[PDB]
Amino acid sequence: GNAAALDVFKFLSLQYQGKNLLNWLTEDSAEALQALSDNAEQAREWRQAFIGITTVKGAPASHSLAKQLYFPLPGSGYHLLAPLFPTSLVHHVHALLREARFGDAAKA
RNA sequence: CUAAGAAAUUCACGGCGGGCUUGAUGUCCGCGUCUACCUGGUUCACUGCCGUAUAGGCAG
Repeated sequence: GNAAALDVFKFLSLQYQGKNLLNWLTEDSAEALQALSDNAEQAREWRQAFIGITTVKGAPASHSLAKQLYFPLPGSGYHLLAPLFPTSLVHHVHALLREARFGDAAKA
């Protein structure tokens, strides 16, 4: 996003990822009436942000500086392959640091 | 039909003054190297044999 992605990201991250349901399959799993149970007519005008908080745009696109390539199919024409940069895999391999290069158990 | 396809790093400059590395020392002691072979393979142009053109007396 922009340079304003430090606070709202940590605010949005914790509620969806990290729930604590492991113990029971029967007890306190059939609950649906433990809400606040308020009225629906009182908050009509200024609660306009329930639906637009998630829905970003789609439109699958590439760019003219985006590294596109042709790959020959067996006995046939081509598929145009547009590779992307793996952020998560480079981040996982950036745990080349603490366990291997100059973490504590390695330098010991 | 290629992580495709593109690209000017550049200008200038004082490294420098001085200096005690010393002193001493047991390398010794022993020893069986042997047998055989063809350089009879192409391993520098050493003063006294009348003329490239197809031509002329080599008791080397």
